[PDB]
Amino acid sequence: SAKDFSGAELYTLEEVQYGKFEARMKMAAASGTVSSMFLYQNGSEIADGRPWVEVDIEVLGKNPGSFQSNIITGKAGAQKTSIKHHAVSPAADQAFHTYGLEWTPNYVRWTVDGQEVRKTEGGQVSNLTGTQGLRFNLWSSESAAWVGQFDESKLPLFQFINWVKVYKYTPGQGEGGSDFTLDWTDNFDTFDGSRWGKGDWTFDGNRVDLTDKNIYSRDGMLILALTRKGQESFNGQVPRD
Ligand SMILES: [Ca+2]
Ligand SMILES: [Cs+]
Repeated sequence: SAKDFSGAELYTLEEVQYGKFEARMKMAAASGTVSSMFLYQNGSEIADGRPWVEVDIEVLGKNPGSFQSNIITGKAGAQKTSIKHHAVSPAADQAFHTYGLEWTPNYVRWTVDGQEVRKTEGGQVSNLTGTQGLRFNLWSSESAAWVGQFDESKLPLFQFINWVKVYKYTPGQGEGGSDFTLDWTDNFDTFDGSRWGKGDWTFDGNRVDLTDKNIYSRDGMLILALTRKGQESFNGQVPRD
């Protein structure tokens, strides 16, 4: 509650089991920063039992021309991971891109602008038990070894989310016999608190406090902000998509 910088974490109030998730966005990048789009079983992090369930897309500000895919299963203190690296062109902070995650009982699939960059079948996928919510966050890590020196002269930084679409898993049903049917679309003309929640917390390793001030709708785009506390409001024009 006392750090000098603020960041963001947006999360769907409801979690689901299987589905397709798409977010049209332009990311923020700078040495030290981290932003991800990820499926997440809330409570996975609580040492008291329960498996860890998570699927990530993560962009490290020091190299916006690339991102990592990952599946984390197991349980805190014995989690299995599968970090892979992928290229993005143009760099995630120079243009809008459609990032997609697909999760069925048999495979997890990652896509950018509707093109596949990874598909995992079986294995860890089998241990993605229960539900997961859809999350997006923007922060800075203290581990310079992982994210790079924290380039403070670069703040304020802003990520822009134009829209999100969430589809249900309907094996065979859906266009061209695909496995998903559109459930809902959020074009972000407003922050819909009946659908989304904003984090208000932090952790050891996070140079920033995630606060509800760092997420807000502006000109038809959702904005996630990384800035000095009190400086969360964007000035200037929203990038066009
Ligand atoms: Ca929009
Ligand atoms: Cs600046």
